[PDB]
Amino acid sequence: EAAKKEKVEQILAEFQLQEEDLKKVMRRMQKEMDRGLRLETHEEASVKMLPTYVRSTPEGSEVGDFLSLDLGGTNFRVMLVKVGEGGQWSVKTKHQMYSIPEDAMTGTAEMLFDYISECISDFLDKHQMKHKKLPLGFTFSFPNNVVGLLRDAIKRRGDFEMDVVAMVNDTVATMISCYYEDHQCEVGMIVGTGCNACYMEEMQNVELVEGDEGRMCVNTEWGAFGDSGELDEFLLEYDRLVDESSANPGQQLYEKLIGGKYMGELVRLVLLRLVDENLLFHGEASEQLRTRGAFETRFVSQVESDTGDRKQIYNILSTLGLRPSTTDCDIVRRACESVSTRAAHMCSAGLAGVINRMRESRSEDVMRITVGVDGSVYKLHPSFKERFHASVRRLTPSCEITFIESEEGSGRGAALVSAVACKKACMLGQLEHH
Ligand SMILES: CS(=O)(=O)c1ccc([C@@H](CC2CCCC2)C(=O)Nc2nccs2)cc1
Ligand SMILES: OC[C@H]1O[C@H](O)[C@H](O)[C@@H](O)[C@@H]1O
Repeated sequence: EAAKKEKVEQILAEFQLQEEDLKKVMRRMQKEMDRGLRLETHEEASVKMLPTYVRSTPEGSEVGDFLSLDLGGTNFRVMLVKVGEGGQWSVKTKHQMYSIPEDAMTGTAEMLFDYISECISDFLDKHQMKHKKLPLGFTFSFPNNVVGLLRDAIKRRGDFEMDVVAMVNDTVATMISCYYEDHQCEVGMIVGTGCNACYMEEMQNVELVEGDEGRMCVNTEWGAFGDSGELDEFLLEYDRLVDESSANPGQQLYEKLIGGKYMGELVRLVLLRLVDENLLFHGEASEQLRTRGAFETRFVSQVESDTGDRKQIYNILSTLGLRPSTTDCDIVRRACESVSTRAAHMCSAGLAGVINRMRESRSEDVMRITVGVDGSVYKLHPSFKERFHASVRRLTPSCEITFIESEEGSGRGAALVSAVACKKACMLGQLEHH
């Protein structure tokens, strides 16, 4: 009836966050960023603000030739990159795509990397680059760590040497690949399974490094924001439950509000509360619905994609052992919207904090800035992006923000990620042959 509808909305309204609540979160983010950057508070800081050593200017001159290896869904690409400084860097690329033959043995990671190493060997032969002992970086283009696996497989072969360099953080790969397309890109963010951001900070503010001139990318690791109690007043019963059953209770609390790792589980616990109150599924949950992890984050995106006929919603609930009414389906859609909208708003406060801080750190007036973004939630969820953009903009009055997602293009954005990875390894003295 009408009382039931009202009660559902009363429960779902606990998820709402007011502009004033988001301004609070935003200022507290700014305060935690300041703490992670300072030598005296770095150890107690929740938000670690890791120096990435990626500078706004070119470094590692010595590295002018390198390999980039792009791992896709089913294929991989080996690319030879040559940087010329005879300008704004002159880049030649030569490449080859490889598919796995059906007869190849790829049952283990070791087996797959044996195959990959063999293709690298062939490629190095075709281009006469074997004796050069080039550095190599990884990139990913998906629809045990790879650096270690490749290093081990190349050693097993014993016919060539390479320096396989450390990867940059995914937020940093995102910033660099987007920077390739738009030089005003100075923020990288990921809203996927996890959530994090990086940005270009003034060297003088990065106390953990030597030097007061220029800018360096800083990896906030902001998923741990709240870990000193900063978010406690916003935590709901569902958040406390998610935290309790997690691998790390008490930690990554900000990430637990936003990330795809937990978003479906939040909705599951909301649905169980509405069931316990006799407001949903005639007050009976299935065995599947009472199972941790059963409501997948992808179901949240799918529910919110429903055209209005509730057919997609029904089919999800059916597979979870339920026989929903039309009202049940609509309540489930509202529960999803509630959880996902909160994730967008919490995320928006963090990015607003970063952006407003940069404007303050630099200001000559209206700050015009490009933010590069990737991740499954940001890209696949039907309305997260729109809600997130609207909220960030409300919180950043004196800024003009352009959001961008990198495209594959000819693979030159990925080449720049690998150039930076290899030149960073050079500068840090990590190359055993360069
Ligand atoms: C204009 S340019 O000359 O082509 C040019 C090429 C690369 C850089 C930077 C990387 C950019 C991507 C995002 C931040 C700036 C760089 O090599 N930083 C490094 N830091 C450590 C090793 S390499 C700057 C200018
Ligand atoms: O994948 C997005 C993010 O997830 C987690 O927060 C990781 O700690 C961080 O390093 C990563 O950038």
